[PDB]
Amino acid sequence: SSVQTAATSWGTVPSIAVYTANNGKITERCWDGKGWYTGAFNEPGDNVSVTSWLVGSAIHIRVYASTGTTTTEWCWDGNGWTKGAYTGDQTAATSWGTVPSIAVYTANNGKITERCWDGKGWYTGAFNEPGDNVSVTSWLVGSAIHIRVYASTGTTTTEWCWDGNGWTKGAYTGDQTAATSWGTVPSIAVYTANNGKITERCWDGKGWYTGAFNEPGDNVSVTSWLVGSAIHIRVYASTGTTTTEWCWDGNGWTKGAYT
Ligand SMILES: CCN(CC)c1ccc2c(c1)Oc1cc(N(CC)CC)ccc1C2c1ccccc1C(=O)OCCOCCn1cc(CO[C@@H]2O[C@@H](C)[C@@H](O)[C@@H](O)[C@@H]2O)nn1
Ligand SMILES: CCN(CC)c1ccc2c(c1)Oc1cc(N(CC)CC)ccc1C2c1ccccc1C(=O)OCCOCCn1cc(CO[C@@H]2O[C@@H](C)[C@@H](O)[C@@H](O)[C@@H]2O)nn1
Ligand SMILES: CCN(CC)c1ccc2c(c1)Oc1cc(N(CC)CC)ccc1C2c1ccccc1C(=O)OCCOCCn1cc(CO[C@@H]2O[C@@H](C)[C@@H](O)[C@@H](O)[C@@H]2O)nn1
Repeated sequence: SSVQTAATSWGTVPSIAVYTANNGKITERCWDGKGWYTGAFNEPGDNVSVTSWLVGSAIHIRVYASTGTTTTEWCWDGNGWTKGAYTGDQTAATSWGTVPSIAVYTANNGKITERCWDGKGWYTGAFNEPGDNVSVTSWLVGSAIHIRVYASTGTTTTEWCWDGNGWTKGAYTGDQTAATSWGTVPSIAVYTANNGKITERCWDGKGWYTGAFNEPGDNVSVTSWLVGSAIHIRVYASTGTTTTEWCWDGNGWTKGAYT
């Protein structure tokens, strides 16, 4: 019943792009510092995930649009939207490096599996674990990636950790999740939409706890960015066809201009 969203951000402006799947069509809204507007992206799909990276100041966007079991990758490289080489379900994606490496996690029929890009083609990764819902975040430590995948069946969410030596279960404690991370520590915020309500758990480096965020919504996507050492987070909560943007900028959650 709800609409499904995915969101990505970049820069110290920042620019934001929000992709919304509604009745089988994905559309896009965009922020460049002074107001929202309708973006150029428009392609069919029932669920959506997104990641993006910068090479210098040039943004590259990848939108993963799922229908049935088929996911179609869409590519922004500064020159229109074009179909990617990637080959119902629900996806989560993350990327790192200037290469880039991509990893796309697909919840299909209760199992989550992984497809990876490393510059020379798509291949099936080692991640294979139960779940009805997936979200993902990652960070670099210099040049080594660390990945956390949040896998949900029922109301139970299991964190999976990749840290250079195989997957292991993390200590984090079908609902729908979204995740973001920042720093080298790192900090993590995970948001969960369950029975019409979105709540938040957070990692310091030292134990999980419940965050302050609590708003209605059957579907959540998030994005975040750093200005110096201050984190700025945007959470997009959807009920029916309405999406509200809540904003963390260091002092409580303010209502955003998103429409
Ligand atoms: C920093 C500047 N950038 C980055 C934007 C750049 C650099 C080099 C090229 C660039 C662009 O573009 C091309 C384009 C072509 N064409 C255009 C008609 C023919 C295909 C030819 C050479 C260059 C080349 C190129 C020139 C000389 C020698 C080699 C290449 C090359 O690697 O080649 C790059 C393309 O082919 C080989 C490597 N590659 C890159 C990709 C990108 O794939 C997409 O992006 C990935 C991240 C995934 O999402 C994937 O699923 C998706 O399809 N696929 N294959
Ligand atoms: C006091 C300031 N802090 C801040 C956390 C701190 C810093 C370093 C350590 C600290 C604590 O504790 C230990 C403890 C040990 N022991 C004795 C108790 C061995 C059993 C040994 C070395 C240090 C180390 C340590 C010492 C020297 C060199 C490295 C480390 C280290 O790797 O530190 C790594 C950071 O550990 C902090 C606590 N932590 C981190 C995690 C990682 O958790 C995973 O990853 C997270 C991102 C989440 O996804 C989480 O859900 C998931 O399970 N689990 N516990
Ligand atoms: C948080 C406290 N408030 C109340 C609105 C506030 C906020 C911003 C300013 C404020 C005061 O004062 C100034 C003053 C100056 N001057 C003149 C004296 C020079 C020193 C210059 C800038 C600011 C700005 C300013 C800073 C950054 C971006 C825009 C503005 C602005 O002028 O716009 C006012 C904010 O609302 C108008 C529209 N808007 C909103 C945003 C940020 O909003 C959020 O953040 C975005 C990233 C998106 O997520 C968006 O959907 C979400 O609503 N940026 N523009």
